[PDB]
This record gives sequence, structure tokens and C-alpha cells, in this order.
Amino acid sequence: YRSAFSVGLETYVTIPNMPIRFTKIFYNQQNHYDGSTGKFHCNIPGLYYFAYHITVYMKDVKVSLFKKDKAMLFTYAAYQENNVDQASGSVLLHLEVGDQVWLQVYGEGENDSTFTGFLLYHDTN
Amino acid sequence: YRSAFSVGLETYVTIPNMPIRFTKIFYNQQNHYDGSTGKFHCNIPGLYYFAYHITVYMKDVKVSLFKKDKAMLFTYAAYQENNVDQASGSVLLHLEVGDQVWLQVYGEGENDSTFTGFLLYHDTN
Amino acid sequence: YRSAFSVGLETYVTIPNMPIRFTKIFYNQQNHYDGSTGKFHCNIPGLYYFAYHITVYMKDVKVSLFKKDKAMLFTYAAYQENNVDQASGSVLLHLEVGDQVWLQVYGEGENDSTFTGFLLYHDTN
Ligand SMILES: [Cl-]
Repeated sequence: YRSAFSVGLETYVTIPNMPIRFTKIFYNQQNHYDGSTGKFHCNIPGLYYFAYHITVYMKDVKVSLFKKDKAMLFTYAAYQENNVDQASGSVLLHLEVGDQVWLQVYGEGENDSTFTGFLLYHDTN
Repeated sequence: YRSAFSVGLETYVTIPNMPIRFTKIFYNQQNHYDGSTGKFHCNIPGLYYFAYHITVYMKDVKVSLFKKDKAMLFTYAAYQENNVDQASGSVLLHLEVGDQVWLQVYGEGENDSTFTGFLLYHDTN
Repeated sequence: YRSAFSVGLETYVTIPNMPIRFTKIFYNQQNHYDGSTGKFHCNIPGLYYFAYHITVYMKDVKVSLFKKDKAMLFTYAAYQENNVDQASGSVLLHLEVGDQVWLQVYGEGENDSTFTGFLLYHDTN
């Protein structure tokens, strides 16, 4: 059971209020990261590890890791960071088939920023 | 073989000289992280990956990752960071049954801070 | 299939223009990290996760994660960070037998810095 991705941006600060569209692709063999939207689509249910290191050239930075719960049919910020120019973070999240995870930043308009996730434990039922 | 946890705090700077008691729980299905103490208890021996991203609102910050060696019957700082407001780190540690791992900070009294660990390789004997 | 390492330095800023020779060893049971050179040697082909948290006491810092592609017979910077005193990063990289991965920093001459990697998915053919 394989499902992983690692993507980059190579810029200072992308556009806010939208999913960060990471263009640079370090790994994406299962094609579970959508480069056209910046969202990771879960196709294998289980526990996933997400890690990111984002640089931001904005004021009042607000970094959020979103999860769209497919079964609950609603989106929420599973993780949030505030007022940090160089925001780093990592978290474990359990995902179901259809769930979506992506990164988002908010700030006021006035370096490799990464976003990595992989399946650690797959569900066994 | 599953053993993982990912926990948060959602505050600026917790209390020093004691294990950081992470209240927010992102994942804890094996119930190996003690929310009442902030210590992870190893129940499966093997190689574990620990990662943390702590924000601190204190002076002369001192971030330490402690390991209580059950067999050696003594506690030591397996990792330490000094004079960093936004401390990030990750490390691989081999643990035995009964070992304990936790985070601790020291500073002078005057944002999601995470602490994640999971079993990478379990011992085979 | 096991192949992992986690190493430290315990200093402020090592020497530039050369692979960072991490002397402190948190884990190295497969002996795939060369302490005399600072390079990780891949002996099991597959997808590897690399994470690092380097502190630097230099000006115009330039942190790079190098990969020597054994089959292509050439070395390139798989990851790069610029003008960051406390540089953190993580990435997934696929490696073949003979590939080498190491960290490198550039700066102008005027705290635990870690470097961790482990085999996530091994190739199955
Ligand atoms: Cl990290």
C-alpha cells in the first residue's frame, strides 16, 4: 500500500485565500497530488503524516492545513499557524477515501517551500 | 504493529521545567500518549520518529526532548535546542518497552505547537 | 527492509562548501550514514524521507540537499534554501543503489542541528 507526495514552490509568497498550488514535484508516483489545484486526494484509508515548511513574504501570516471530510461533507482547518514568516509544521491525520488535504495561507500583500504527505498506517478491516 | 500520536497546544508558551502537556489531540488511537502528563509511553520496541514545532514566548528558551530509559532507570535529554523562539526539530530514537519520551522547555517568564511520534521499524527477534 | 539514520552536530555553523559532517549519532544501525564524510549511501532502492533542521551563524546562508545520482553519474541540488538563519525542511526522494544524499551550506564567515532519513517504501520488482 503506497500513497505519498512531496512538492515545492520555489517562490517567496504565493497567492492567499486559495490552496497553495505547488508546481515543483519531488515525488508523485501514485498521482494522488493534484498539481492543478494543490489538493491531495486520499485513495487509501489510514493514518497519514503531513509535513510542511513554508516561507511567506506577507504581513499577518496565517498558515492553515485544511481537511475536507468526504463523509462529513464539510471542510475545516485541521491545523493553523499565525504571525510566522517561516512557518514549519507536521501532524498525523487519519483520512478516508475521498478526503482532501491541502495547505493555505492568508496575509496582506507587500526559497523552497515544501509540502509532504505519505501513508503511514493503512486501515485493516 | 501500530503506535503513533500527534498532539498540539494552541498557546504561545506553556509552563517551563515540566513536561509540556499537549491538550489538543490530532491522533491517539493506541492510547500511548498520556494527556494528563504529556509523556509518550513505548509499548512496542523499535525505532521511532519524533518531530516537533514549538513556539515560545520566553527569553533564553531551552527546548529539550527527554527520554527515560526504562532499562537503565535514568532520564536524559536526547535532544536540546537553545535560544530559539520558534524551535523545530526531528530525530529517530530506538525505544524499549517502558521507555518514555516527552518535550520540555525552559525560559524566563515575560499558534499551534505540535509534537508527533510514530513507530517506524519494530524490532524482530 | 530497514535503512535509516539520524545525526546531529551540536554547533552553531559548520564549514561551508563541503558536506556537513554530522558527528553526533542518534541512530545508525544499518551503517548507511558515513560519519567520516557526512553522506548517506543508499543500499536499498525505494522512496526515502529526509528531514533536517539546521542552525547557521553566517551571512547569506544557502542550505542545499544534494543527491548524487549513481546511474546518471552526476550530482545535483535536489533541494535548496536561501537567506535563512534557522533553516528547516523535509522532502521525499526516490533513490537507487549507489545514490548518495547529503546536506551542504554556503555562507560568509562571521544548538542541535539534525539530519534524518529513512526508507519509507522499498521498490518491489
Ligand atoms: Cl519537520
